Amino acid sequence: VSLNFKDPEAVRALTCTLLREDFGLSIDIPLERLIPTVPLRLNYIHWVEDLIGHQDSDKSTLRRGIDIGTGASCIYPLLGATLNGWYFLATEVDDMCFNYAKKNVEQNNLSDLIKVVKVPQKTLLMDALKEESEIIYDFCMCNPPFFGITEIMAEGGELEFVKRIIHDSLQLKKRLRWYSCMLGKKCSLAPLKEELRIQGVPKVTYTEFCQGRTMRWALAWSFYD
Ligand SMILES: Nc1ncnc2c1ncn2[C@@H]1O[C@H](CSCC[C@H](N)C(=O)O)[C@@H](O)[C@H]1O
Repeated sequence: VSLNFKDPEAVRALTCTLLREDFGLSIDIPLERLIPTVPLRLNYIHWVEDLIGHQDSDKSTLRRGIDIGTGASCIYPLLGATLNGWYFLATEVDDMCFNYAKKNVEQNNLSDLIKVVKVPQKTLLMDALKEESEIIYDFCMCNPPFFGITEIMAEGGELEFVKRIIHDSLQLKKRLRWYSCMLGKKCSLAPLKEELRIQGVPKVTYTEFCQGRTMRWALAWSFYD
């Protein structure tokens, strides 16, 4: 395995070795798809913890969340379910990621806590949660996809993705307690904040995740007063 951390073979080896050593999670992921890095994925898991609230022992419940675009790694549910005993609905549109995510759930014996679903690509939350009338989800989380010489247009597409989540949230309302998404540039934040302000979303928060050279923002919102 390469010693140079610019090489994806080295990043993948480090991520997979970290997950085994610290958590006892063994994952298999293809170099064809985004290789998650663990420290940033953990920051977000902990931020979800802060958002959904600490429970006294007498009102402990199974926490339930939705990870939109779960990846080949199925990283956020594996971590959420392993650290915290959270249940996840985890969605994917990509066949290769779906196959891999399922395999990673099974191989870490977590099929009881994580349900991986392949949705259709024009769908987001509303189709996955349609005629759910029995429980309220505590959260959704999302690390969004980036959809000539200038696909930094790809990076800009994160805005339209989040707006779709905002769109679904406006109909689902209190069916989930906290909607959230990680953002790739701090200049995605101001327009999204203004979009929630003008739709009258009552509760909005945000935070920073820093891993050395790399900086991410996450935004979250709720229709609960
Ligand atoms: N409408 C949609 N519903 C569910 N997943 C989607 C989607 N649109 C794109 N995706 C998936 O979202 C993923 C974003 S990349 C994030 C992967 C993983 N959560 C991680 O943090 O490493 C991709 O695998 C892409 O296939």
